[PDB]
Amino acid sequence: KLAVAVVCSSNMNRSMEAHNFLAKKGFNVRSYGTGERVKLPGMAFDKPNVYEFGTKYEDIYRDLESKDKEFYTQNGLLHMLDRNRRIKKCPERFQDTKEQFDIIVTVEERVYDLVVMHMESMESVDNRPVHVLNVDVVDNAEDALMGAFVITDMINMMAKSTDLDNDIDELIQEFEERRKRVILHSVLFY
Repeated sequence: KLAVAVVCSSNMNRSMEAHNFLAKKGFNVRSYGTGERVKLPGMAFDKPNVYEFGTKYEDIYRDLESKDKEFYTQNGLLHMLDRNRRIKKCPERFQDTKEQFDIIVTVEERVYDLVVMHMESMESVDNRPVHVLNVDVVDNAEDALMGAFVITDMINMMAKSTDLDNDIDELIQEFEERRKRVILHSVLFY
């Protein structure tokens, strides 16, 4: 098996829908965010709700339940937290993880940039390569669901390689033609 990481900004929506999805196909998947903190929407001309990474989903859920039950089920934030609660304890910041993967998948250019940066800014004498891949996906629950499909179809095609390091470039092309998408690709070193 190959260790797959999915990264977005808040580790709340896009990455978790891909986390949930990869896992349910029996994949070795973890998920993070790249933000400073976990920012959640609240009435579009307001200051958003903010929580330090490491905060239980369940508590955030509660913090939102008390604040306005009706408003936050309305925008499906209560359900989305309900769903995350069941996967892992809390949201995790990517630049604080010590785990290692074969493929880190990012869901938008900004996050793709942050991850690549922070990994260049590190270094160590494993010299074991990790492939960072970008697959754009729009930050809404419907578009995230569909993003998990695409993402899980990409991984499913790479978990067939027994020499991923030399096959990947070609499998990204094959895949970009088939899905009519652009997949950015860096190779960083652990």
